[PDB]
Amino acid sequence: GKALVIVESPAKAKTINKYLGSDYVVKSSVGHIRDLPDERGALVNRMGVDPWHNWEAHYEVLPGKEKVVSELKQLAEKADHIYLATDLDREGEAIAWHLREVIGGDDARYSRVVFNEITKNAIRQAFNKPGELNIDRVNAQQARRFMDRVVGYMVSPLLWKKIARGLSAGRVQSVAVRLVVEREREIKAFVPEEFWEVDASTTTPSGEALALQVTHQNDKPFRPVNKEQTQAAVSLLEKARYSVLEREDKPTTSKPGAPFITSTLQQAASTRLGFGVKKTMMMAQRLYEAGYITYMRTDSTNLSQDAVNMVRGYISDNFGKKYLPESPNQYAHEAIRPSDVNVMAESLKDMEADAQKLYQLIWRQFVACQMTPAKYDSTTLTVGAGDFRLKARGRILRFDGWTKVMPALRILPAVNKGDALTLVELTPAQHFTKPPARFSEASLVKELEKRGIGRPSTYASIISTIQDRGYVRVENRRFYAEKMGEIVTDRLEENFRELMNYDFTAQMENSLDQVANHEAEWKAVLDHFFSDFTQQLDKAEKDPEEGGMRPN
Repeated sequence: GKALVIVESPAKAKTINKYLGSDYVVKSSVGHIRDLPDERGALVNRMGVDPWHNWEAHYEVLPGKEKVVSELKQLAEKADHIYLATDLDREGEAIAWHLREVIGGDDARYSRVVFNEITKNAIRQAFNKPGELNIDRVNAQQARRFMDRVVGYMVSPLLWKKIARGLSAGRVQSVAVRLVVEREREIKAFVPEEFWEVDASTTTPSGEALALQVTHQNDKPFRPVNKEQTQAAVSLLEKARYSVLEREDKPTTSKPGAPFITSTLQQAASTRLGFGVKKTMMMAQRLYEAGYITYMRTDSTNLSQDAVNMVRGYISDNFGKKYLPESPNQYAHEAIRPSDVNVMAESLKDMEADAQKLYQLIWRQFVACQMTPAKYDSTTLTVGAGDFRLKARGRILRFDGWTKVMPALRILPAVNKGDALTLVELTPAQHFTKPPARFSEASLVKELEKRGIGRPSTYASIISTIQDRGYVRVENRRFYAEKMGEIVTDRLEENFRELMNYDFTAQMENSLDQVANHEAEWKAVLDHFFSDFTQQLDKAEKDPEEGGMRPN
C-alpha cells in the first residue's frame, strides 16, 4: 500500500518524515547494511575482493545488521514501491545499491531520490521526480574502494616485513603524508638570508605624522644585506630633503567570498573558529540531516534561483537597497548554505554551541556572497629624498557593503604633490627570510584541493587518517612529519613511484569520474591500476640488491 522510503540514519529519517505524508513509511537502515569485510586465496578472503578473478567481490552484512535486513524485507512487501533516499554522492549511491541488492525483488519496484537539503519543497520535488539507480556511480564508488582495499591489503604486508608490524599503507593517504614530509625537508634544509628595511617618520606641512618605507635607492630596489650598508643609507637619508613626488588616489573595493564548498568550509572553520577538519564535517553532517543546511559534500559554488531570491529578499529587508547588487552574484549540486535564510544560528534546536557557530559561519558567508562590494578610497604616496624613493599606502572605508554582515571591525594624512616633509626619525630593521610555512589543517586541505588529490568525501578522512596512523602530527596548529612518516615515504617513493606521484594520483580521481559518467568501465580501470600496481609490488618485494625495498 504505502511507499517504503529508506534513509541511512535515524536523524535523517525523522527530518524527512516531516515532509512525507501517510502514503510513505520512512525507515533507516541504521548505517550501511552490507560492505566488504598470482592469487592467494586467503588474501582474497581478507579483502573481500578478487583481482585475479575479475574483481568478483564478497559482501557481507555488517554485524548486528541481520535484524535490519529482516525489518526492511518485511516492510518491503507491504509497500507498492520503494524509494532509496540516500545521500546524493557516489557512496550514497552504492549504499542504495546494497539496500536494493539485499532486499531483492523486482528492480522496477525501486526509485533513487536525490536532494541536496531536507525541506518541504526539496523533498516534494525529489519524490515527484524520482529516478533510477545510476549503476555507473555505484561502479565508480566500488572501483575506488576496491583499489583502496588492494593497496591497503597488499602493500601493508611489505611494510611489516621490511619496516615494522602494524604499519598501514593508504593509496591516497601516503600521498598526503608525502606532502607533509616534503615540507619538513624544505624547512630542515632552509638557510635564511639576511636583509634590512628602513622606515622614516616624517611630518606634513600640516604637522601630520607620515610614516614611510624606503623602497628605492639610486632608482633600484632598496635592500641592505647587513648593518653597514644599512648604516650608510641611514646617514644619507638623514641629510636628504623629503618631498611628495606623486599621490595616487584610486577607488578600490573588496569582494565577498563565494559561498562554501567542502574544502573552503574546512579551511574557514579551521582558520576562523579553530575547528578541526573532522569536527567540522561531523557538525556539518548533523546540520544537513537536521534540515538546516544544504549537503556538506560538494565542490559546486552554485546557488539555486530560489536560494538566491530568498537571500536577496533578506538583504533588501535587513540591510537596504545599497547592499543589494543590481543583479545576483553568479559564482561557479549547490554550495553549502542555510536551507532557510530566516533561520538564525541562535534558533537551531538539536544543535550545540559549536554546530551553531559553524551554522553562523555558513549563513554569513552565504548572505555576504550576495551583497555588494565594500568601497575604499585608497592612496599611495611616493616620496623622494635625495637618491631615495619611499612609499606610504592607506585607504579610507567609503561603504562597508558585504562586510556589514561580518562582525564589526592605515589612514594617511592628506598631502599634495610637491609638498615638503620634515624628517622626524629613521628606523632601520633587521629581518631574515623565512622557510616555507608549515601546513595547517586548512593549508593542507587547500593543497590537496589544488593538486586534485582530495575530494569532498575524502579531504577529512585523509587528514585524520595520516595522523592516526602515526605518520604526521599536528602541534601548535601546524603539521609535523614523524620519523616513521619520513621512513615510509622514502620507501614508498623509491618502490612505488607511480603510486606516490601527485599527477598520477589526481588522474585516478578523474579516471573514477570517467567511470561515474560512463566514459570508462570500472573493471577495465581496476585492471589497469592492478597491472601497474603488481609490477611495482613485484619489484619492491625483491632484495635491495635487486631494487626491492630497503629495510628498517
